[PDB]
Amino acid sequence: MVLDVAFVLEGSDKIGEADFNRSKEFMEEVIQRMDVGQDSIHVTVLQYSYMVTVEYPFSEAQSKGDILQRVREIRYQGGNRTNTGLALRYLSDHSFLVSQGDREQAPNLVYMVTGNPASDEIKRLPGDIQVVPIGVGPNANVQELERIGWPNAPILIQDFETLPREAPDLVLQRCCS
Ligand SMILES: *[C@@H]1O[C@H](CO)[C@@H](O[C@@H]2O[C@H](CO)[C@@H](O)[C@H](O)[C@H]2NC(C)=O)[C@H](O)[C@H]1NC(C)=O
Ligand SMILES: *[C@@H]1O[C@H](CO)[C@@H](O)[C@H](O)[C@H]1NC(C)=O
Repeated sequence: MVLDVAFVLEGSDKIGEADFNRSKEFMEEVIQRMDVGQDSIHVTVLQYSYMVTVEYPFSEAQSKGDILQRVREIRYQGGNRTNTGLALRYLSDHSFLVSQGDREQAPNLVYMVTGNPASDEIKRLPGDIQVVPIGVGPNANVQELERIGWPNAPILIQDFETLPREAPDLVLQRCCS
């Protein structure tokens, strides 16, 4: 199938390295079971806190092996803010502009792993980008996530320790069933 999928991982100080690693584990589980390929599913990975880091761009080779190795090598960046709005803005202003021609009509999906309320202003993405917020732990701002996600309901997960257990299947069921 043809999809553009963005994973957005919060990697602030409030998340911490241990929990960030669990976010990476979650994401690896998803990507491993996705039909990733140059003509099929494309994946981008962002990490964000104060700034946004592009960990794997849409415009590099869309090979599962390459992406997974890069994912394993991602280093927790830390940061004193959770600039979720900035991460979303990057997707609309950069990431989802990569697909061109026929592929421009493919669905755009965003899977975002956050555990804290946004530090900045959140603006809604264009209608052609579907966002599924994954709020992890008790400090996720449910109302904010519901606002970003609409019409998609956010997936609210107990904590980061449990995130890699079942949440990958919830994600795969929404994207790729
Ligand atoms: C999160 O993952 C990173 C990298 O995957 C871990 O960093 C490793 O830490 C061990 C500690 O025994 C070192 O021996 C390695 O050199 C590190 N590897 C890399 C690639 O940096 C880190 O320990 C993990 N952190 C937590 C809190 O689980
Ligand atoms: C917050 O992070 C920014 C960017 O790294 C930095 O300039 C600033 O000094 C930090 N402030 C505090 C109080 O840690």
